[PDB]
Amino acid sequence: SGQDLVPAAVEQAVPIQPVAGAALAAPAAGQINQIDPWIFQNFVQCPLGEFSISPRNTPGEILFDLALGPGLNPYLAHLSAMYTGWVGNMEVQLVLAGNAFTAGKVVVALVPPYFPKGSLTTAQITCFPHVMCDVRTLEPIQLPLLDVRRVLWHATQDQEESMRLVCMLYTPLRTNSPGDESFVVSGRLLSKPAADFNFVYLTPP
Amino acid sequence: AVPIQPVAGAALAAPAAGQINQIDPWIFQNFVQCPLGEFSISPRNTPGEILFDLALGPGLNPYLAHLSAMYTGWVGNMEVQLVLAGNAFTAGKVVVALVPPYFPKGSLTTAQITCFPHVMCDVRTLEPIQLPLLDVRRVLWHATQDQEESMRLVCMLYTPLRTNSPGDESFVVSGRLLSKPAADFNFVYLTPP
Amino acid sequence: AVPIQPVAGAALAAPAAGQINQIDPWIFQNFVQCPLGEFSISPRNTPGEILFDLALGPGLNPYLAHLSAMYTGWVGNMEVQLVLAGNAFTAGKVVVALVPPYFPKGSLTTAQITCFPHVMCDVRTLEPIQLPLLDVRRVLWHATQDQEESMRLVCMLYTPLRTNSPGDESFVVSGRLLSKPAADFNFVYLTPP
Amino acid sequence: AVPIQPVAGAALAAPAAGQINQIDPWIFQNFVQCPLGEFSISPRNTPGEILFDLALGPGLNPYLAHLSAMYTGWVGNMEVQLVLAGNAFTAGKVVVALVPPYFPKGSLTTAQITCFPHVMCDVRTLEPIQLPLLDVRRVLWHATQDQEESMRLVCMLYTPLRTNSPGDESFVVSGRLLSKPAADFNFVYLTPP
Amino acid sequence: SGQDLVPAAVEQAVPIQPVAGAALAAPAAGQINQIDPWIFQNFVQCPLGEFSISPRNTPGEILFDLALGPGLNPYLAHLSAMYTGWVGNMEVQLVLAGNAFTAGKVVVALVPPYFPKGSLTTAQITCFPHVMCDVRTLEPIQLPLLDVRRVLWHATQDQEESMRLVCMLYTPLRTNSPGDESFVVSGRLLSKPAADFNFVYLTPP
Repeated sequence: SGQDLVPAAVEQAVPIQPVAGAALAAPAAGQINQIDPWIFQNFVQCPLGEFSISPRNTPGEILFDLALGPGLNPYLAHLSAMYTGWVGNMEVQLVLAGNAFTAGKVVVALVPPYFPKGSLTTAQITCFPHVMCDVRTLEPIQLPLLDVRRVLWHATQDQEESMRLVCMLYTPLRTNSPGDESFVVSGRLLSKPAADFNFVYLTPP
Repeated sequence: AVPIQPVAGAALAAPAAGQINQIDPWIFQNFVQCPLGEFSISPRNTPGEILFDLALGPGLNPYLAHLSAMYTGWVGNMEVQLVLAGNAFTAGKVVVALVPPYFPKGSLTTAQITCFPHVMCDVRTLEPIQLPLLDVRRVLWHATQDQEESMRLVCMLYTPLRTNSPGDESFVVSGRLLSKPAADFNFVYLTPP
Repeated sequence: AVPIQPVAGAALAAPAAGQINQIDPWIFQNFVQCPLGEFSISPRNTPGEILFDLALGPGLNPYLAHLSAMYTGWVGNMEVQLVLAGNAFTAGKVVVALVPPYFPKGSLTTAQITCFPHVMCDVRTLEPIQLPLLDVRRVLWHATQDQEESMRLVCMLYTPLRTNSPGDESFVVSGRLLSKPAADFNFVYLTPP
Repeated sequence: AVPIQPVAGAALAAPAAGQINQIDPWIFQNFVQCPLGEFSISPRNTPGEILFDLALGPGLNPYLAHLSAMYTGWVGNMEVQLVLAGNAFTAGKVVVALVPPYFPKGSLTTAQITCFPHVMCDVRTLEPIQLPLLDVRRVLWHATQDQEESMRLVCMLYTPLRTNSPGDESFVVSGRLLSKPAADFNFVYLTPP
Repeated sequence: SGQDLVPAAVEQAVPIQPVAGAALAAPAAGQINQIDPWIFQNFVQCPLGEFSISPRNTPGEILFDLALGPGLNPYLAHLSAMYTGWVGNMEVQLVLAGNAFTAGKVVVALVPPYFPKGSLTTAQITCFPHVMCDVRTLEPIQLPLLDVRRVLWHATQDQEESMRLVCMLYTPLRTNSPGDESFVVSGRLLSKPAADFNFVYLTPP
């Protein structure tokens, strides 16, 4: 177990203040709905939480872009068939455990609602609350994805403007290996609801 | 004394916004002129003329409109004042109303403009008339890159102008509208322009 | 520990400016990327390559460049950090120098770049390298609508890269430069854009 | 820290069993190798390979399997540890899951193996990984001469191996699984073999 | 940032006792001359402070040999045009930051005045106050170069016998890399005046 990596993926400060979850949507919903408490314990992989970084990728290549919601959890995506509504923050891990020979850096940003989708150049991704992380960090980089909004809750009809989470490839991936091989790093993505996630109204699945 | 409650500014958006950004404190110290916030009454105008009508937002200010390019949202009240240039021998009255952020559009007669929370100011008043522009809304905060319906300020000719004129000109009375952000104007989220 | 005294920010402009305007406090909390503040070293580069050179001002920031459209002047220090992407088997050193706001232009050899107040950082260092960008000047404050000479940050290849590469690519080491305003960055005078 | 409650061992069988028989105390002091508890990863393996899958019982131990010939039943947890032989330059991750004693059979993708109470261990970890094998059940005690469904330990390739190899061999990483009875393993009833 | 190098380049004891600098030359000079105090702060590169070690070098190859004086500083070499005289010690750094695969050792000696110049075999370089340092040491090895003399000061006419600083290649440079490449280490040399450096008499440049 060599420690020539960068395990310096400790909790960094992201310039964002805490956000209310289910406390505001309680007096406008119609009933008391809580979800299973063992769901909040373990990090599980997103339904779209696998990607890879090849050395044939140029800086600016969006590794993943995903909106906050129940589509980031296999347990929440199954429960979101019975409800019409959700509020709360979620917590995401980032498993970039590349080989001891690679080199490179990705930057995970926190894009607000109502930002125009699409290009999102690499010069304008550091303008958001971001986390700049290497591709060798052993421990899974935890980071919060918050529910910034201007309504009381979101319907489970994906057309709502929700906060995104963009992962640009800030610098190109290179390998320093003595011969013939350039390792491809396979990144995974785990998530779990924060303490204030909750669904709103019971409807037939 | 207009019959309206105070409306919460950043106290309602704060639990949901991710940032709440302050404005330069030297901006609240100046009155700037609103676009399309100018008019003039000639003694040919019959009572009922809508002299102006303009909506609440960051587009009422040269500085706020420029700053709204970095931020995602905004909440807050504004503070408008009205100047009129008329001497001591004029006679005529103007009603300024605060139209809620719905009640879409139509012909408003004088019998109807006095049914809003309003201020009925004469035309020979010396000091600029101050009044608030309140942020009534149904959402937590507004979005800067989306013009949605907000409270409007409306001006009506209530009592027609009665003055003299030598032979020229018709002696119009000019009116201008200035504004500045109230104490609890805030933006929301730093984004790239 | 670079050998330079602290330089006064708004404490020198204040008696002469008419306003001293503050910036959003959420702006000092983020590092944004400077234009042209990126480079890469290939093992083909011989020591002496100027990797970048960029001047102090409000044009080092997407937000500051946008805000400088309302204001007349600016004073203050900046705070830059340097990120490098290299593993534990690389070898090579880079010197970052602080060039005074004169000393115009020419070829700078390595024997000369170490004669400035500088930081000599290796290439396998993990944490981003922090350093200040000081506002040395001869006037009380600078003007936003006039680019005059300010202190520059210069990057030089001091010791050449010594690494491996399988057959492709040449394993360049990438470098990026981020910045944010220091504690005493200020604008001066509210003007219309 | 796996998200499971502790499960009662002999405290649940005791009111109904006729005897509760202890095991040699020198048996809990040793880790013995489970049959079929061995595997190897080659860089040709794509993520999703079930490296092993084995059930809880007295058949995980050379001594327990021999002692179960005298006794009628058994209850208790086990204690397994996992050894992996890989150096400091490897890269790849393995998830070990605790499958409940139903949920019969099928193809388990990686998106599904992380939904169990699990441990996600890297491949360059030095010390043997310890974890429990809990006795979840619906009956008071199990019968030694009847193989019924118990909790299973499952191993999956989560992130594929990324290493080097000179020309031979393919540098597989070997993995072995050892086990020993926990504190509350018990048999039930002395019968003739 | 791997730490399989030898950062063991901490301050070693060299068998030499402290030496007077400008305190003896003060009552025989003619005036009060002090040099700028910011010069004493930063280490800058010598006018002859670059060399390289190739694996095609045999033990005994003199990497550099330089005498103590104002020729070890770009700031002092410029000031030494106005003065006729100098006394004091100086401090030298040694930037040998080779790759994690090399191997070898150099030995920096402190040769006194009046030693016959030239050959200086490798068997007779450990006979002096020496520092034996590896070629992987990260932190720049600091070491003093003192003003041992038998006069009160030295003229800035280089014919004076001053104390030298020899760098032999004690062991040959090798590389342990898996294939085809032998890295060449590029050594640098920085220096700065000690607390007792001073010039003597003002003359036209």
